Amino acid sequence: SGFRKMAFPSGKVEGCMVQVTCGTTTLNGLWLDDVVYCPRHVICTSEDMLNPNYEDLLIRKSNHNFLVQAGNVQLRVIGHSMQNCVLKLKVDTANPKTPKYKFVRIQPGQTFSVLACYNGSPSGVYQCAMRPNFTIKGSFLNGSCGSVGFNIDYDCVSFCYMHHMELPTGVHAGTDLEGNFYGPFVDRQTAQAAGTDTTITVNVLAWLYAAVINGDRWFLNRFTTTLNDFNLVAMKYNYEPLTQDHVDILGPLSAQTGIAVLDMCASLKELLQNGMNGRTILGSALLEDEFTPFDVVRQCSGVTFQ
Amino acid sequence: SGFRKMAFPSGKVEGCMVQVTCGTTTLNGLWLDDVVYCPRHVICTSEDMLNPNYEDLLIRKSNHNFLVQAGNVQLRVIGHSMQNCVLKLKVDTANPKTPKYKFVRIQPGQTFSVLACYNGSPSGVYQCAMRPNFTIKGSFLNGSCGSVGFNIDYDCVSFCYMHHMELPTGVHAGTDLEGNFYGPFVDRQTAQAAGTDTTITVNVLAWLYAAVINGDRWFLNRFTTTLNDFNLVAMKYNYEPLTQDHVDILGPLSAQTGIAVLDMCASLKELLQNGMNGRTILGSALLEDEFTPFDVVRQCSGVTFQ
Ligand SMILES: [Cl-]
Repeated sequence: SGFRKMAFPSGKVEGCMVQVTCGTTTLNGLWLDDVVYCPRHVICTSEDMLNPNYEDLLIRKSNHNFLVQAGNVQLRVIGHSMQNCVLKLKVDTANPKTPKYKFVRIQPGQTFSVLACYNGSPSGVYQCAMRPNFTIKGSFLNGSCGSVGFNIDYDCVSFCYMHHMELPTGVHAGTDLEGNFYGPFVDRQTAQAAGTDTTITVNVLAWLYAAVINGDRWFLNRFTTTLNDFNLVAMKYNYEPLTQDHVDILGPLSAQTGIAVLDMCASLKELLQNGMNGRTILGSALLEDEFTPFDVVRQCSGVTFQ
Repeated sequence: SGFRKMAFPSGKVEGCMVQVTCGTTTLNGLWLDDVVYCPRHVICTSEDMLNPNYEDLLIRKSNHNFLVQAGNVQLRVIGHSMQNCVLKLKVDTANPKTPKYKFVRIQPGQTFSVLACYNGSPSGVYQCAMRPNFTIKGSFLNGSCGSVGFNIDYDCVSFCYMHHMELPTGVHAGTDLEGNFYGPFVDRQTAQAAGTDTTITVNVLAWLYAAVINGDRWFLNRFTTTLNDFNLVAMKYNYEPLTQDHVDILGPLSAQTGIAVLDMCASLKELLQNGMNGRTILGSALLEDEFTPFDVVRQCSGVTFQ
């Protein structure tokens, strides 16, 4: 029993984390096959970051200007190339501890595990969510840049995120592994507006099914609701609108608990309108939106990776 | 910036997790040097668990009755021995991926990372705390037993906990690596009483310093308090009594934020007496007691392991 916020195991990602230094600037990079990926702002000074021209800045650098060190071994750089906002540094040796892997661009609402790294060595791991406004609420100090977010299926590491920058608001932003930003953000140090955030409705529901499965059931109501009615309430509490695809995805959980989705939607609406009234759910006094329906399922059936 | 509930990296522990099977019963074991550690209830049937005599049950088994498989490779067992509630199975091969390590018996209040495993392969990792009544609030399904909790300092893995059983109350219990239970619990399937729990005062304070460090400051008050006065309030809200050792441990945080401990104790007392009043702190509507003062420090200075 029990319900925790769990991350994937970090073994396979740990053996790919290298330290990249170019001039003074040092940040983390990801060594797969014979290539190293890092944020392209490793060629900038603190001053450059105000308004960089990345083309012109790169024209100055040569292969020997990029130092890459894995533990104690030093890689030698043979080529270098710029794809969107990441740099791809070709090296002479292929990584012996390279796992099977893909690169994937996720959607808002999806969750993933972040391995937090300073100077190419690992600090810690945590689970988190791509918000609806494409930010994330991390824990990232100076030097953290180039830490990666990933998922594990079976034995295949799916890299979804690379950390680039902190916003003035205290929140985080970044790219996929081909160098494209999630959201409107750019790698210039200027004031940038994240839109209004919303709560991820489909995930709050997933978490309610987890509470029932674990024995916490006080929020269950006699009443019931329709989709369109439920969505009118949601909207005024800045919740994400619920579609049929979302109901469909909640099916397995509705079956094993025998509580129809719309009956759960009615339970939620009351919580929105009356608050929790000083009770708790899975030990939280707020409504948690950072487990997907696949997360809850996996946590409850105990899937395992290898 | 940011503050997450973070676990240590799991790489080094993952390469020690084996599957132990004895008769029908399969559970997880830990392969270091030439020895495998597992829960001694791997020699029990579901029926035995009601009132087992572990001596007599073991006298029946021989080396060849214990099957140990790491991935695809099979170990051969040369000896077997029972120390308190764990079994030590001597094998012919030493583990090539054995990290430097110790075994440590922690104290209530300490935190640690759990690697959750079914059938010798890893599922996920999370941070948690030894409660004052020596239980823990995990996420553990059937088959989980023999999962380990650990800390990492520098490059040295310190194993502190092995999972044995779930209590009827929905909470978890277990042993150190020499086989001694934390708390009053025994490995018999019977009803067992955990005492009254308390909130870990020193840790709530640590977490308040983390909120100030991150910019959340509304709970700061003009007032102030004494130790003895603060402890009279605490007690009636079932908080752990604060000693001078606890103040001493909070020193570094008091310095860098320039808020004296007793001033923080006064802030807390008001929260106890007036609630949070529908505000949040680091995004929580409750008072969090699962970061130590060493945790917060480490998270805020970005220490790293290697
Ligand atoms: Cl909460």
